[PDB]
Amino acid sequence: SKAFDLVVIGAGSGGLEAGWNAATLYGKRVAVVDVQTSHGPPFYAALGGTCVNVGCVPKKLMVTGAQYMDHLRESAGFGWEFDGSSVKANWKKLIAAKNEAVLDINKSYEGMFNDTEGLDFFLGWGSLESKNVVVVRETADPKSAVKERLQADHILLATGSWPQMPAIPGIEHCISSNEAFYLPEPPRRVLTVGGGFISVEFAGIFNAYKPPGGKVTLCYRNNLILRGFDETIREEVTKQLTANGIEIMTNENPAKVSLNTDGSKHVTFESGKTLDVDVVMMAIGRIPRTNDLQLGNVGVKLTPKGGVQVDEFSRTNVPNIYAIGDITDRLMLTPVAINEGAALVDTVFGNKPRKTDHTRVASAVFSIPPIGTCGLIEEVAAKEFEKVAVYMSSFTPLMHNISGSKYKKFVAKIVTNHSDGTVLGVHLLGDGAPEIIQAVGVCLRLNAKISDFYNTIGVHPTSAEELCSMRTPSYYYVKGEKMEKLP
Amino acid sequence: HMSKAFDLVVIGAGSGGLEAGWNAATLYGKRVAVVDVQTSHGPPFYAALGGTCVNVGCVPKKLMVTGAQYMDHLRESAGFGWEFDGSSVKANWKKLIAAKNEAVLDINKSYEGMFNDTEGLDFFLGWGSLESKNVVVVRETADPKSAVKERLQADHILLATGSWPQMPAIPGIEHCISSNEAFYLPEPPRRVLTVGGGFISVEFAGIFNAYKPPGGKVTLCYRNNLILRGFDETIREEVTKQLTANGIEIMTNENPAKVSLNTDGSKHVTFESGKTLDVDVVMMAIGRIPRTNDLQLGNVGVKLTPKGGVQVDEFSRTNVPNIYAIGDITDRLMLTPVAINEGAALVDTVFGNKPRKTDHTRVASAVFSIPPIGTCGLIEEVAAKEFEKVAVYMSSFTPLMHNISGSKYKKFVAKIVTNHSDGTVLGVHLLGDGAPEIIQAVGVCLRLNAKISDFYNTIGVHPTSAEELCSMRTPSYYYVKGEKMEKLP
Ligand SMILES: Cc1cc2nc3c(=O)[nH]c(=O)nc-3n(C[C@H](O)[C@H](O)[C@H](O)COP(=O)(O)OP(=O)(O)OC[C@H]3O[C@@H](n4cnc5c(N)ncnc54)[C@H](O)[C@@H]3O)c2cc1C
Ligand SMILES: Cc1cc2nc3c(=O)[nH]c(=O)nc-3n(C[C@H](O)[C@H](O)[C@H](O)COP(=O)(O)OP(=O)(O)OC[C@H]3O[C@@H](n4cnc5c(N)ncnc54)[C@H](O)[C@@H]3O)c2cc1C
Ligand SMILES: [Br-]
Ligand SMILES: [Br-]
Ligand SMILES: [Br-]
Ligand code: NA
Repeated sequence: SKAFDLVVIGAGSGGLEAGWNAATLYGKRVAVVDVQTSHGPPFYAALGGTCVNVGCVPKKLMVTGAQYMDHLRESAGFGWEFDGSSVKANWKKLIAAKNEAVLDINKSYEGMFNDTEGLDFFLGWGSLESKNVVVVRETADPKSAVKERLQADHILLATGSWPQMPAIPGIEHCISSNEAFYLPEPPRRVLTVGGGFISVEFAGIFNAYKPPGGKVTLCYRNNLILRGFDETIREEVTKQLTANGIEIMTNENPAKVSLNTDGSKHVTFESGKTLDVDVVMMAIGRIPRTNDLQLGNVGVKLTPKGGVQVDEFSRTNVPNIYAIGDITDRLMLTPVAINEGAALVDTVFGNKPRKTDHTRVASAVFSIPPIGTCGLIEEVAAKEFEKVAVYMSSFTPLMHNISGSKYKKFVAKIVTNHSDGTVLGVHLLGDGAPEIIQAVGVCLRLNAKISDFYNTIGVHPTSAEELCSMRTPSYYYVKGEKMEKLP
Repeated sequence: HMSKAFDLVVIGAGSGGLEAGWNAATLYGKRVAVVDVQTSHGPPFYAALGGTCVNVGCVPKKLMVTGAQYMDHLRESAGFGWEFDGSSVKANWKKLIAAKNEAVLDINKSYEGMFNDTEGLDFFLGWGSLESKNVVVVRETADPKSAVKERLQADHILLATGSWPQMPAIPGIEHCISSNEAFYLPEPPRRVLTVGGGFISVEFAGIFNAYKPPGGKVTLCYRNNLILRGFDETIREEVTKQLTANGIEIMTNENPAKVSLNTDGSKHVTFESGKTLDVDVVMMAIGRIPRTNDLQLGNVGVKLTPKGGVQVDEFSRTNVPNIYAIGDITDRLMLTPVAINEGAALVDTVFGNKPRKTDHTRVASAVFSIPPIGTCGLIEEVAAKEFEKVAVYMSSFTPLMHNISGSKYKKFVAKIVTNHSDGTVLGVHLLGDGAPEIIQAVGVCLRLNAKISDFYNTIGVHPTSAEELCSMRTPSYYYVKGEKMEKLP
């Protein structure tokens, strides 16, 4: 039995930021619990969190790998010649390189714990025994053997989220992104289920690494993928994914999955349509990971949606117990979880309360081609402001007229409060969009106006300079209604 | 045949001249004439309708750098599992140039159509010069004795003829080319010396290095100790290493003294040190000078600076009331978006009743080296001369993807330079893939007087290189009244 200022359940993005800051900045005594010291089966996430182990870090590596299918083809337009029939994509090599990079990060976090005063790692499953006692056990079963009892002045819940699996017959024959990271072979035919960024990103990954004769299908239960993103970009990325060979089935939803005699999967949709694939990857959502924590022992209140309820300072209803990151079911992004954890520790252990700003958070989708975005989409702005202007620029860049990928239109949109020119949102589709958007996130914190963008001198030639060339709105929303001219 | 009269006559249909001309005609209803020497790209005069950027500048060079980047992509693809017959790879320079030529010519034709279509915006082909305060003469050649094609009466005259490569007066200079000729080489050189330490030499070194035939070698020489003067010194040193790591030989403290032809027709370069180098092409890229000689400025008394540019005030006005100058002819910042900004500001002031001067500070710009540079604002040694206390925030590391690609020499560098007395960001300097795209919105930030805390409070986009700009809270080191030191005293 051991005594700590702060015990963190979950060695993830937010949990490690909070623990390291509490220990090194404020000299506190910190314990951090996670169920696994390195990535992969059986529990997938591990020391470092979901992003490090089965998330942003490995998927970005795999999307980078998938982009070479485009680079090799497009090199031809610039004079590069080689034997195209000799090209093959070695998925096993990709997975091995990704595994080595992730494991290196796991080991680095191990040394961090070993090297840092007041920062201790405990392996196992943490749950709430009492208001000031975290118990660590051998498995997720609350009856498994106690390994540690950690008394804590402060408890931080930071267990992240988990893939949501729909309650359909045969759901057990589907995988999630967790298993996709470790497939022994690239699937020849795969269905990715869902319209969100994980489904879209993995569609592009599988599309590049598929063996000859392969086919990637993405299905989504409503009419247009990537809800919550700019509508122009949702339509365009649909078009550009299709142009690269991915089939988009909208208004379709699996009703059941069954096993074929050859090991493949027979999917039946609610519409009656059927599809045989080697892999069905469910990517319909991620839900807060709250079940193993025994929040009923202490009475931590959940929201109707299942997140741990928190105030703006990450405090639960139970004094001394806090929650940050995906478990609060708000913005499920690693930099947000990090920011929340740092704000929390500054509030609790320093003399300055700090709350995370969840507006104007820049983010990206590493689709091929990718999305970068920060701030409000125009239909959300139109409900908040009487007068909204949308500035739009959309064209295929010169290099893709030469590369032969003429379908790769770059889209740049700026959404303003037309009453005073304030930029409310910026939405980008095309090569470089995640890099372009970062400093736009800084601009939105300086209450940048559209005229601040267009009076800035461009860097030429770039895609980004499009953001500084838009003077005249393409159209407007007045009292919520879209119109080409002001009334 | 009668002369034609205009509110504004623009000499030079380039980046700045076309912005001014189009804006005056379409925004303010003025009658505009624009003069250029050629309607499409290439020899004999290289620049043409559209300007130096369009024809023999930013636009073609970026396409060629993009082509050159595939040498890296093809090799780096193997770390991610891509397999193909490496022995079959060839870089076909003739296809690259043919593709570039067709793209540039498409732009030429579209500008041709703009003039045909637009009321009050007329194009005249030939060589423009100043005869008097209100008459521009258009002649068949740069020779002021050549035949007169038109006389253009002008209430206002805009000088926007750009710049031209400078060639040193060494024996055998006739055996050398400039970037103009580089854009049209029939074959890629097996061995090439690029002379100069500035961005054009560095960028062409990268292009030639990727398209060189078997057994080729690219050498860049520079007469001083470190290439890319004016850029961040950490980045100057790193780009030197990364060019070297991709097989480019960088000769610093070396300068050609003479060039002669070997008996096989290759170029024998003797440096001032007595070193010798045999190459197939010597490309001089030691500077560009403003194109003033052919304008006959003596006819009206337009003053030049000691340097040679047309002297202008902050509003682009020469010492002659109704004669203005913008762009490279003013021999200042030679960048296409600065020329465009100056043109638009001038026209808003003269014809729009909305006076405006171009801000020449905090201009974002790029070098399309491999890998590239993006920068905006002051380098730290300049800031330390002006500010009592300067802080430097610095992140440098090989990104994870290049530990898998095999190009471990590709360190990404991000530096923020601040006035530490109040946190204001004075400059941001980037080296690495995507740096020119990242830096653009940084330029908007500096125009808004962003402080380091504005960057640090912004939540990162992960995983990106750009997010390093939003993760730096503690200075790596300082300058205190000019003196570099890890810690404040
Ligand atoms: C495929 C995929 C791709 C993503 N890509 C991106 C991206 O590009 N950018 C981005 O910003 N975000 C991305 N995300 C989201 C990002 O991964 C999460 O937002 C982030 O990891 C959440 O941080 P956190 O601190 O809430 O928890 P996590 O980082 O998930 O860490 C929670 C930890 O808790 C441990 N744990 C759980 N229960 C217990 C328990 N009872 N006891 C002990 N330990 C426990 C888990 O093992 C895990 O290590 C991606 C997610 C996925 C699934
Ligand atoms: C190799 C190279 C690469 C470059 N890359 C970049 C880059 O990536 N980014 C960037 O921002 N800048 C770049 N530049 C610089 C950019 O090209 C110039 O800054 C910009 O074009 C200058 O614009 P301007 O309006 O001053 O003149 P220009 O665009 O040069 O136009 C001047 C025009 O005047 C014409 N002309 C000259 N004399 C006469 C006359 N007597 N009568 C009639 N017409 C005449 C010329 O034919 C020419 O078309 C590059 C330059 C070079 C050489
Ligand atoms: Br929808
Ligand atoms: Br060739
Ligand atoms: Br700060
Ligand atoms: Na769905």
